[PDB]
Amino acid sequence: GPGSMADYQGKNVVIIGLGLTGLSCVDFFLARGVTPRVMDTRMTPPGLDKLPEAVERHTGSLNDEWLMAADLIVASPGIALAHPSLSAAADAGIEIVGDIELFCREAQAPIVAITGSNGKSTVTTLVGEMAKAAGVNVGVGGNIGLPALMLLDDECELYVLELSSFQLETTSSLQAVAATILNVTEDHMDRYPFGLQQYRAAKLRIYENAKVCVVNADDALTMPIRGADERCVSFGVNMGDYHLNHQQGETWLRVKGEKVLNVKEMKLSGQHNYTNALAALALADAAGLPRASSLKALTTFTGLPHRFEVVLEHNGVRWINDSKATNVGSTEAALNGLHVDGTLHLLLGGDGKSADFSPLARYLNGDNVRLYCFGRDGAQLAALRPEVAEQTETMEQAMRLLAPRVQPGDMVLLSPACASLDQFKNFEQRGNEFARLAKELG
Ligand SMILES: [Cl-]
Ligand SMILES: [Cl-]
Ligand SMILES: [Cl-]
Ligand SMILES: [Mg+2]
Ligand SMILES: [Mg+2]
Ligand code: NA
Repeated sequence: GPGSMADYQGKNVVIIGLGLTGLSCVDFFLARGVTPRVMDTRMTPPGLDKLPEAVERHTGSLNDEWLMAADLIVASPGIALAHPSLSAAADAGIEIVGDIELFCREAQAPIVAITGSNGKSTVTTLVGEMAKAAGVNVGVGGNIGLPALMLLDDECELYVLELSSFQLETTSSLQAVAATILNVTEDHMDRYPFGLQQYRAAKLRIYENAKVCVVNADDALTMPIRGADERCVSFGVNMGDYHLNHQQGETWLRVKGEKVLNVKEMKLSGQHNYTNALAALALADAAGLPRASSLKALTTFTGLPHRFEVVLEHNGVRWINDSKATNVGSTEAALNGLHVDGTLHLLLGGDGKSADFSPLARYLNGDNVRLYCFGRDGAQLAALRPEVAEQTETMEQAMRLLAPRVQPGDMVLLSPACASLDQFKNFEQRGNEFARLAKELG
C-alpha cells in the first residue's frame, strides 16, 4: 500500500459539495497535481464562483456516471452515505472518504479531536487558546467556516479540530492524541433514522485509536463503545477526574481532588461553560500542554458570542445571550445548575421544528421563573407553564414586557430552544439583536 505517501496522481477523484468544505478539497487535490471533478445538488452553489476553469463541474443533481467512474469519492458531510447514489457507489466497492479523512492522512502534528452535540466550538477554541498561551503554533478548525484541510502546514505543531458526527462517519485514519465526545443529545434525527444510538455510533468513531479519551461523567453515551478503559479521563459537574466544587458562594475547578482555579478568575459563566472549560483542560493536559499556561488561558478566554454570553450586567441584572441554543438539549444545558438569586426571565421561541419540549418542564417550576415566549412556536413554549408566561410575536416585544419588571438579583436569559430562521437570518443575528436591546432596555 501507499503507506504515509498517499498519492492521488492519475486518479479520477470526484468531490461532492461546493460549500467551503468541498472547495477546500478542490484546493487540496490541485496542490497535489490532481484536477478533481466536483458536483453539487444545488443548481447554483455559491462556491461555483471560486472554482478554477479546469475543474469539471456538475450542478443541479448528483451525476451518477461520474460517481461510478471514480477511483475516489470525497463526500462533504452534508450528504448522507445513505443517499442512493452514494450507496450504489459503495456497493460497487468505490472508496468514499471525507475531508477529515484526507486531513488525517496528511497531518504531521498531533490532533486533538472534539465532537458532541453542544459545546464543540467553545471547547475547540479554548484548547486552541491554551495552546497559544504555551507559544504553540496551533491550527484550530473543522467548523464550517474553517475547513480542516486549510490548516495543513508543516509549520503547525498541534491541530485542534471540531468534528461533526457526519465527518466522523467517513473518517477511518484519525489517531487523536486526545479525543472527546462532550455529550449526546437528541439531534439530527433526519440523518439517523435508527435513533440516538445510531447518532452516537458515528461520534464513537472519534475514540478509535485515540491515545486519551476525555469522557463526560454525566453522560454515559460519551463512554467508548466497550466502556471506560485505561485511556479514559472524565469531566463532570459533581465528580470525575475534572469537576466543579461549590462552597458558600464560591466555585472552583477541581482536578484529581485538587482545586486548580477559582472561577472568579475566568471570564466565562454558566455551569455548561465551566464543564466546557474542564473538558478543554483535560484535553490540553492529555495533549501535553503545560498546565500553567492552560490555566492562564482559562483566565483570558472571553468565550464565543451567543454561548451563555453575558452581554450586560447592570443594576444587578445579568442579561445572557445563549442564542446558540437552537434545540431543546442546548437549552436544557443552560437551565441545568442555573443559579439565580432573584427571578429568571426566560426567553423561549422561534421555529421549534416540532420538537418535544417536555424535558424543559422540570426546570420551570418554583416561584422565581417567568417565561416570555415568542416566534412561530411561542404558544407551544408558553404551554409548559401558562400561569407564568407571556406570549408575543417578536423577541423585541417580549423584552419590552420583561424590562420594566426586572429587579436586582434577576437574570434575563435568551436560550430559545428553537431555530431562529422564522424571524432572523441566523442565530448570530438573533443574539446580536438581543444584545442591542439589552443595552437599550437594561
Ligand atoms: Cl459551542
Ligand atoms: Cl505538544
Ligand atoms: Cl438558527
Ligand atoms: Mg495550499
Ligand atoms: Mg410549524
Ligand atoms: Na502523506
